[PDB]
Amino acid sequence: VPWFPRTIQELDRADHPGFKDPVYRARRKQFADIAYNYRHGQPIPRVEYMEEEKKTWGTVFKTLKSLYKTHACYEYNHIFPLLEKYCGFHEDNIPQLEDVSQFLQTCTGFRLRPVAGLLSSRDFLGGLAFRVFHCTQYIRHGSKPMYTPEPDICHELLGHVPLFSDRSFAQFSQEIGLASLGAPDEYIEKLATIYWFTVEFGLCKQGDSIKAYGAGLLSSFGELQYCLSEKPKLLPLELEKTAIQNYTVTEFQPLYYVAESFNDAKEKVRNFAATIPRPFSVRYDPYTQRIEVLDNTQQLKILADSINSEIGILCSALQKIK
Amino acid sequence: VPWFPRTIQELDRADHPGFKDPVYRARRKQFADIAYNYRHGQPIPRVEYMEEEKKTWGTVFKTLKSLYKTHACYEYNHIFPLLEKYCGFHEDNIPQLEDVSQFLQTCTGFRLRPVAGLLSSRDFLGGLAFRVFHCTQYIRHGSKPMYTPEPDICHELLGHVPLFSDRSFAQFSQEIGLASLGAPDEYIEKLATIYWFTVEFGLCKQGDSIKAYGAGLLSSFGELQYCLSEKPKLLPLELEKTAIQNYTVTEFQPLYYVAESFNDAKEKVRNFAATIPRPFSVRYDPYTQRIEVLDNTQQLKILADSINSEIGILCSALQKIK
Amino acid sequence: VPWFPRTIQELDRFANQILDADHPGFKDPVYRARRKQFADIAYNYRHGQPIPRVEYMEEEKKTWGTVFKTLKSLYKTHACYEYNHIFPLLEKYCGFHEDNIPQLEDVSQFLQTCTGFRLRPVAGLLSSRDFLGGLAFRVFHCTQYIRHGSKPMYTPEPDICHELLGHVPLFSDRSFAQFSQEIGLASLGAPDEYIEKLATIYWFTVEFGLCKQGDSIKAYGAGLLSSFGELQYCLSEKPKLLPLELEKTAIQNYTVTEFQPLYYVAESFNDAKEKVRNFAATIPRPFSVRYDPYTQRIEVLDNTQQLKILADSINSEIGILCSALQKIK
Amino acid sequence: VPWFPRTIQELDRFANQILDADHPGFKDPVYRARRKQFADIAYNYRHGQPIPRVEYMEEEKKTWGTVFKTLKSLYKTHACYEYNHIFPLLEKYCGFHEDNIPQLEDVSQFLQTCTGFRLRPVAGLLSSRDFLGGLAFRVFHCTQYIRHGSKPMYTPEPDICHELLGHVPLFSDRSFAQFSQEIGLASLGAPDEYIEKLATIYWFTVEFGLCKQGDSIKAYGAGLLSSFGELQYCLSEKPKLLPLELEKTAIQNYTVTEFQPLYYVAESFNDAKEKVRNFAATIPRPFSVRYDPYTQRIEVLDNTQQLKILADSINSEIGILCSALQKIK
Ligand SMILES: [Fe+3]
Ligand SMILES: [Fe+3]
Ligand SMILES: [Fe+3]
Ligand SMILES: [Fe+3]
Repeated sequence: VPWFPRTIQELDRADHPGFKDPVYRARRKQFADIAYNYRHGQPIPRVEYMEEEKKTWGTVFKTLKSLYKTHACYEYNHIFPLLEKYCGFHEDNIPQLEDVSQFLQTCTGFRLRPVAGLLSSRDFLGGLAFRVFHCTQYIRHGSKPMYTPEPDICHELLGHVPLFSDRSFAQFSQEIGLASLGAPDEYIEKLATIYWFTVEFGLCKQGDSIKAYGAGLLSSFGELQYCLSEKPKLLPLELEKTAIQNYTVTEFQPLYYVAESFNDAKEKVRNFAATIPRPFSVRYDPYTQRIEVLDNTQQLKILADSINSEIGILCSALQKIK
Repeated sequence: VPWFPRTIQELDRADHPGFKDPVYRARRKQFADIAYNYRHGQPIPRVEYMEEEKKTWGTVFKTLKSLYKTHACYEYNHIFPLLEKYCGFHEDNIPQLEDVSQFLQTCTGFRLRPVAGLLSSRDFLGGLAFRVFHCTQYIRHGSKPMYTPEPDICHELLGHVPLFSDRSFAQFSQEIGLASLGAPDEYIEKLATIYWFTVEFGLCKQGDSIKAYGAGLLSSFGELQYCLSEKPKLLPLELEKTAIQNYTVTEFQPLYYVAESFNDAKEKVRNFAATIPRPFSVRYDPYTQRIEVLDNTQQLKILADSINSEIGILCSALQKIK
Repeated sequence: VPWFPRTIQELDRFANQILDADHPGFKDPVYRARRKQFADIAYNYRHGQPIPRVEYMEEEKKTWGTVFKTLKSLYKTHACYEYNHIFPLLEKYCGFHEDNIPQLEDVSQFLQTCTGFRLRPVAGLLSSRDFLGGLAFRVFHCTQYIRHGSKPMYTPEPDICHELLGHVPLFSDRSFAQFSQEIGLASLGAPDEYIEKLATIYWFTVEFGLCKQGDSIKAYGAGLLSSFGELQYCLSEKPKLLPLELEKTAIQNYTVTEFQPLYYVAESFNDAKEKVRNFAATIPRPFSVRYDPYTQRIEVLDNTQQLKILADSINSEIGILCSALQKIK
Repeated sequence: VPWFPRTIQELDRFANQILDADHPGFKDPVYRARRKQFADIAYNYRHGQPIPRVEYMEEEKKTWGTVFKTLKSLYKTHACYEYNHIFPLLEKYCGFHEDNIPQLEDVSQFLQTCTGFRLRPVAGLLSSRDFLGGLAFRVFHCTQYIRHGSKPMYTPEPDICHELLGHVPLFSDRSFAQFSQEIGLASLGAPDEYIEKLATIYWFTVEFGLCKQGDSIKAYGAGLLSSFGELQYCLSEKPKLLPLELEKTAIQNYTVTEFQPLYYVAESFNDAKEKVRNFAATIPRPFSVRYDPYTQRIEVLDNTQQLKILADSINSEIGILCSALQKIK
């Protein structure tokens, strides 16, 4: 059985544009080092971004800000003015992670964590189990401010973050994290694939119309308008046949699974999670910020107690709503 | 309706022996100031205790260490060697709050908070709703190392702390905290009274025999042996007739309500909690560390979701235990 | 583990056929052979067939009316609501009048449409385990006979008056039936100590219990309602009332021939039913029972699978509670 | 809101009395008046009384055996387990033999002891709302008549063969009954759109559904089991199977006179029952229903009080789940 983090602190474990740039290069190595030195508990170090960078930020912050009220989903359009008014979300200044993290935490409890560059799906997903998002502090090269070969502070901030501010989305994400914990490769890859057609390139239901909630969609200008058109062949979010689906990395996907809601996708996920054959069950304890392995009979005595009291609340509340 | 904290950070709101001592006096004012300056989030400041103090600590740490395996309850005798081996619980050194707090947090999530001196039952109990204990950093005067007119670092550390390390006890305490939130004076006082015959001077059930789990009992040498004898008239922990019970402050209580268990007392407490007439219901969110007022229909949609997923875990787990 | 009925028809073992001077009428050769006549009816009664009717005698019909009159006055006064509500329906339907003794087949047939409780003629008396066992099927073991006319204000044991003007009216109430049944399902295979404990509870509840009707207290106990002297006594300020707390109620020791100073006050029958549901879980049983009203059959579960069963049940109910919330905005 | 039966006896409104050339036997004056004979039985049938028996004719008994023989061979092969299990009991008990047509009173009386499902003779056909409504009481509206002997391998509608050698065996299974009943409780007062949706589900499940038996697939559909030609067709690799997903199954449009390329594969009846429980919550109803097998009565709840009811139910079950854990160490 694959190894997985039990504690939150246990997470401590040329075609590229700008490859010829000695500065940007050493700059991106500067950011990575920050990551390698970052240990949970301490505030995310702040950085003094450069204009050549701040320009690229505003070039994307302007190009996308127009298509959000249009193509972006509600939960996005709702939180944005709060992100702008609070975490310094403006085309003239790049938002500081410590702020966004500190912010997201009060919304859902999701904290940010600076990742060197990239990491396994098992590792990425594992962070979600603790409502921890591994974010990139760096930024794409100014050469092509409309394209990134991988996640940059724009994709993470103007794509992922706004969704992680939504109550229903967080639990949903966390589910996948709890699922991936100790899951066999085949399923790990399957979840990643789901994570794609959902978190990265997913489309939600807003009444009759369809909106874009995918992080890869929201941060990408060209696909934001493409996924909303009548060119791609939409399908229902069915985790069963969605995990099998093969996709391209460098280009647009003709398939975009339409989820009813995050609260709803959550259930097919839990299902896909129940599908995950694990020799046990795990539960996250937000108080001890530990991961509880449910295998013992006394381990269940306490989860039972947790629920028992919580419903007792749900009842008393309900009893008072005549 | 009385005002109560919604956020954890909202908690930011001559007969005495040593009264003639100008030093100890200004010393205890030194400790209090620490409290007044302490704001949530920052580590509890450490202090260099004096020998005249360290002597009094060891005089109590020795006198009581003998009667614990005897009169103290199991959960106490179990955690002690861990407190001694970890938070520096030795007669030669006074334990630092930042350590104990940091410790207790990993056990149940209970964090310590330095309180100036004393505070209302409503305020004290209110802290419990966030699994926050208001502790005294100071110590009794060396004149009479076997008596304290109020809580000192000995009563809090060698009386309360060990119980707050127990999983079942924490939820129990928290219940009272959640109960007291916005509760009318009459009930606030009633809860305090319960808190007494339970947390302060309560006796538990350990098979057939009776043990002492009360904080006031464990920190007090004279009553530790008295409550265990056949002189007081024991009664069952019945929150209904326990809240009415009137008690003395300066002396021993002939009445000591015997609770089956903390997991058990918890239910009569919840009951006594259900007795508390509040125009609503509140729920604590460990992720956003906020206090949720359940009054809206959408407020329940989410609590329902929390439970739904948690049982789904309880089921999957159970399903795997044939 | 004691033997218990799995099917409703298995109660035919209680009244198989095979297997006291101080009593008023002991010297009466007629009443004697009369009460043996009634018992025989019981021994011959098998589930499924209608309860045989009987032509009661005047010496009996007089005793019936002597009790039907003495108590009819104190019911709207001391008796509980659920009683005062159903009575006019019992009177208007099952022939509840001081001039005629009600026929069991009628009462049974009646009670069945109200809650599903059917009556069953019992020879005389039976173990608490056997009695309670019938409740698990919503079956009440009733006496077809009647006390001796010598003392029409006293009975040393259950007679058609105690059963009809005491138990029956309560078994017509929806909440009370499930409650009773709980005890029945509890007693199924329960160890003696707990069987006796339940009986004791059954007493301070079904037999001599007092309920809550707003602020005041009413009598709902079957032994109270059928007894004139205690009906007015339990309602006075002489006995020391206590709360219905099954924990310390089962320990309580009581007298059989006289009045009890203790009368546990239950909030409601709906309230107590729960106090019994859990108490059952607190009962040492290498299994768990489950009644199926569709097949009138009891199912015996293994604590482990019983565990799993609860899990699924909860997991289900909650999701629906989730969906319910969604549409209600 | 459409009218629905509150009591089991209220189904007497379905077969009140008041309120096609292509058919084989349309030109037959005897068979015609014979089938009108059967219908009249229905119109005169009131709940509670035993289903009248009939002396079937040889021209009929031949058609019965022609179907009882043709299908008896493909059951152990294509039919589902629950079917192959109960059959020898149906044969050994309700007179299921090619030489004699089984009497409804027997089958009904039988099914009742298995799950509680009672049969009810229906004139001919009835609305989906009415049909489903019977299921809420575990009551099946069955046809007493039989197809015309001209074509003993085809019926334009349900006949005593389809009902007995197709539906009945499934209604003998514990899990299937509750499942069916769910739909019945669902349809109670449900708006047309959903009524039709349920019917459609009822089709791809009860009528033409396929279950899961390990790795292989078996036929449990009533329309499949009674039809020889489709029994072997649904089991082959010609139709495009899909998972039982009530969401996209209700939308699915099907043909009436011919074979369906789609046959939704359900894991189990116990599995589907849930897919129906929740689907009911997802149904727009200014109320919620609740069946009481003890009084054979439906109770209509107000979403709000229904909410509260769920809360208490959950809150209760969990505490017991708590106590259960304690004793099991
Ligand atoms: Fe991403
Ligand atoms: Fe204290
Ligand atoms: Fe009695
Ligand atoms: Fe059919």
